[PDB]
Amino acid sequence: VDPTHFEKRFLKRIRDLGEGHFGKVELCRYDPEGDNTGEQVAVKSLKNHIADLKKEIEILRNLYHENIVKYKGICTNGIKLIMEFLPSGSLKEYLPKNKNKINLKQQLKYAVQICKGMDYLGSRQYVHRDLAARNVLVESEHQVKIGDFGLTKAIETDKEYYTVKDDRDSPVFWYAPECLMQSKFYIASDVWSFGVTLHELLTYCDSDSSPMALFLKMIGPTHGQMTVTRLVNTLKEGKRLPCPPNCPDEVYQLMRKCWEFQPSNRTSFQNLIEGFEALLK
Ligand SMILES: COc1cc(F)c(-c2nc3c(NCC4CCNCC4)c(Cl)cnc3[nH]2)cc1OC
Repeated sequence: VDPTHFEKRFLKRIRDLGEGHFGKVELCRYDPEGDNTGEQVAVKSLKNHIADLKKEIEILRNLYHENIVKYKGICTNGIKLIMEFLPSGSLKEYLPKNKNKINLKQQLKYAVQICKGMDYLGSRQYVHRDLAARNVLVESEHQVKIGDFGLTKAIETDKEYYTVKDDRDSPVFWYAPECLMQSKFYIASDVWSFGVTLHELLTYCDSDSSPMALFLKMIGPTHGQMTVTRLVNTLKEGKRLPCPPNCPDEVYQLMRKCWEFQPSNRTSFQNLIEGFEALLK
């Protein structure tokens, strides 16, 4: 009797949820009774990268936080990661359709929840490396959870960063300068990405206001292989994403502390929580 062991014969595919770094996530129904009363689960499998999937399963299995998507089990030399299903999807799907319901106060409550989940990850000595609104799952109108731990790496004890080797598919427009220049990942690099995720959240993930769309306006969209170097050059000059429309300056200042060039000059997740909470009450 293993509640974390899912039999393949009972896992019925419903549809695709997402595709990414050599993996795919699908909506399935675990139906051991065969009457469609079974629980719906998000199933991550591979499209050799079994080693990365296995490390991701080991990371998520030992993470327990209300703002972190829940591990449910595995389906087994192939393996599948079984997670809880959040029907609202991510901030990217949810925010454009719920602008009327999600006011400034609620956006700040989501930012606090994202910081809490991230601070918990950082206390376990992990760097997420893919913090974006597309990876923030919606449990309800009052709660969000960090999903997709596909790029998550451990920082060694008595070390401040993780050195990245495979960087071909890096979300460069969400990355801190030390990540773009030296392929070094600090907890402070996740703080930088949080500032960008906060920007998306305040713009309700509008495609025309996206960090990529906005940065490509600043540096040019026709530079190809020279994009990253032009982006690094722009950041070095002190240029950042502009204040979102209807965003109060006090929220903008918190965001800009995420974007200090030097990692050691950046705000912490705990300072962000304090800052947002002072604005809330
Ligand atoms: C309306 O469009 C969607 C609705 C949805 F409900 C979902 C969804 N995705 C997951 C999911 N993982 C998937 C990844 C996706 C991209 N970011 C990181 C999560 C997990 Cl673990 C648990 N429930 C989930 N629900 C996705 C959707 O389109 C992206």
